[PDB]
Amino acid sequence: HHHGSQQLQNIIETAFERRAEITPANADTVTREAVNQVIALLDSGALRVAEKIDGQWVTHQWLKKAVLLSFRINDNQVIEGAESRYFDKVPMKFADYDEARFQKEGFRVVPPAAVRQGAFIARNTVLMPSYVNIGAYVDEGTMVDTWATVGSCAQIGKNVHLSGGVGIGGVLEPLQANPTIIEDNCFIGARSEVVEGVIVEEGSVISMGVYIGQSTRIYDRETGDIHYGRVPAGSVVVSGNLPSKDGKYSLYCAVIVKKVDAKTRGINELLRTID
Amino acid sequence: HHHGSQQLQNIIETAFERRAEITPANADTVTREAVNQVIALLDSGALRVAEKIDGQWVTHQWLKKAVLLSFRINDNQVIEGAESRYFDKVPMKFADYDEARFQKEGFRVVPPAAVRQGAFIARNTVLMPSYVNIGAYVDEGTMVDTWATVGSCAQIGKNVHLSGGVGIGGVLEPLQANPTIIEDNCFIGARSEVVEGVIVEEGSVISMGVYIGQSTRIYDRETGDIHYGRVPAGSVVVSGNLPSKDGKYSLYCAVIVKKVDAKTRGINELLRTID
Amino acid sequence: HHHGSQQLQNIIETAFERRAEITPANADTVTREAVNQVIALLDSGALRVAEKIDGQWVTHQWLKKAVLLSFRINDNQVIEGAESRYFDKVPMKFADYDEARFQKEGFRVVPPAAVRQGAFIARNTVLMPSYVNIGAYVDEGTMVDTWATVGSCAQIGKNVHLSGGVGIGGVLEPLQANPTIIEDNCFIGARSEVVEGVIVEEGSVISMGVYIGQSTRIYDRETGDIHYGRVPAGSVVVSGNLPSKDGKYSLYCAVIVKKVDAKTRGINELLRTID
Repeated sequence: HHHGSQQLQNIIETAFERRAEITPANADTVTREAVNQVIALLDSGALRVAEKIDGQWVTHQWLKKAVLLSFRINDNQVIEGAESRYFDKVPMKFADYDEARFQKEGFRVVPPAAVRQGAFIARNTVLMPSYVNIGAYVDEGTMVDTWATVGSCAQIGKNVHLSGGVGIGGVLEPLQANPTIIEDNCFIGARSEVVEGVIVEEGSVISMGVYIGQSTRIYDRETGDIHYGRVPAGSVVVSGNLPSKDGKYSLYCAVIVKKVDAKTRGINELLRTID
Repeated sequence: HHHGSQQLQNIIETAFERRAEITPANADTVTREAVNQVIALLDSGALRVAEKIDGQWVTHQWLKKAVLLSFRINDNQVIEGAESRYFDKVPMKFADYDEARFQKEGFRVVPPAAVRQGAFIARNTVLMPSYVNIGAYVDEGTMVDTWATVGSCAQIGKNVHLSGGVGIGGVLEPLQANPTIIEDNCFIGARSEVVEGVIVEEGSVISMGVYIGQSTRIYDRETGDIHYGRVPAGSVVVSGNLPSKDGKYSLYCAVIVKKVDAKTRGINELLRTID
Repeated sequence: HHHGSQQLQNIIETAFERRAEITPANADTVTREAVNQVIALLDSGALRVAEKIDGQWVTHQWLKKAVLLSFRINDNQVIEGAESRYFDKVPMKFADYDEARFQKEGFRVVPPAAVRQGAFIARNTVLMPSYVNIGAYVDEGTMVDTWATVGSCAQIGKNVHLSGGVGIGGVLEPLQANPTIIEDNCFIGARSEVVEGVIVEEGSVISMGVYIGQSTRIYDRETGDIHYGRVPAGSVVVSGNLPSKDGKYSLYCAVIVKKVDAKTRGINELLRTID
């Protein structure tokens, strides 16, 4: 009823500068209303924490500020479960969904999957029992498998498969840092973890038990080059080690063992053709 | 009231051939009834997706077809939670269980463990908070520990321990492929994953952080032989790597570090006696 | 109304010696009352399974005996969920908590996190969706992240971060063995597992995908020394491998790659400064 996107941004930015003095008791009506509207827009996918523009990933720090203010301005309250009881300050996404709205929005939520309000879930996606945190964006035709986690602000592309127990790391702070990004058509194998704003580019295949943050060496065995923070598009990636200079030990790394071209970006068939 | 096992099989097989034209709106009564009865039989353990015959694992593709048809013929509906709401087409196993039936069937379900209808849980097993998917068979005296997953169609033997965070991969497609099988008396260490129809034979001990699918080399260090798709009975298996030819890197594998005889198949004591 | 700590200990110890003959039907009133009071004291943090004295970890076997007797003396009962139903003998911690008590005790429980009664959660801690088992102690200012597990009897120190999917192994048996201990100010990276009474000392930083039980070699690369069962205070630990004598394969280990002094014990900054 009051604010468009630039207004929201300014209201959020101004409130964030003085956040030290904001409490759930004293937060003003305009700030609260603006924070509420931003969360609603994140929830619907109308706004998103990061987005790819001119084919590059841009991060909207102000949307992270809004999420952080939502924590500041809300008190924890008792949350009635059935067999369990909870105590938290972030509402759940589907509290007001009925059959018509679930049918309209076009995704499936398999119990006991849970999603916080402020996260967008696109049509044709399936949430097996899993967790999707505030600020996340999960695009169309994606599978989030059992005990997987989509962290705060994470951007999951279309036709992605997050296998069982896969975690995509949240990034609220630092404000300037891009969230963790899985681009379109990626497969992430079971028990893998991609964190700290690492970008896995389109059409990549990551096997089981692969852990990649900003400190993880991503070894291109064909060239000997080492990547950090980015899995180039079409990469097939498995766990490995690199030897020490003394030869007495080796340390964990990811290894790019195959590269698939744009015009072709079968999971088991790719992994078969190794060595 | 109508169909025995051969009839069910034919009804399922015939419906499956024409599945492209079957919707939740138009599915006929006989098909629906047959699909419902098959799910009930899978749920009770009276039928099972794979079984070991003349001491060999045989897969009943038609039971997978029935599970797949159950998805086709049922609409998603709103599923009321307490603090969360869901939207899915597969009912939960214990909806109609009372105290008498839980006492009769003889297992424990520790909250918030969840099991889909169409999965069999045998007596003396304990489900810590975990997930058991449709088509799975979990035999007697087994522990499914916290955040473990028993995937679709998976066969878990008697006296098995699935440690915390262990995933047993589902296999619905391809139809012909055996599901993931853990034979009797196996220990699977925390955070391990066994997928894609790999068979772990009786009395095996798999340590923590071991990931085995069809592409995973299982290195027998004693002989230099490489296994795929099968952990031979009595094997003690840990994570390792194999070196590249250039010596510049190594890649992930499982390693058989000890072999225990039939007449003897202590977990910490076995792992202690390494090197 | 009846028993202090030494009385409780004797009542528990005496009952434990004759536990073979104790059933939920025949358990006497005094034993039941004593077991109930011990669980209450564990729940409130007034008693704890292990504690550090004269700066050393001492284990109270009798508290484990009380937990074990609580299992013996209680029948499983139906536990009403909403969309799911359960069947177990251990009550949940927050059944009788209201807003005032949650505010007093000072922690947050994010749905669907679950905690069994008999576990202590200190103020300023956050339980993301996770599991905390009976007998555990979780001290102040700690984060238990999504799909993490704090096992039975585990002692988690102040200002600890248990990242996503981290498991801290339970230790009820053997009775004499210390539980798994994470000392104050430790960071444990995603998907890591610390089990079997391993002690991670103060100010340690464990990266992602690190698995440490009593059989895991902890390799100090600076000295060539191998540790078992203990991560010395201030250690920075990553996954690695050690080569075999034949050079044909390597096996999993943890590697201490950096050591931080007492007077200084940034996570990404530490891991950056490797090699």
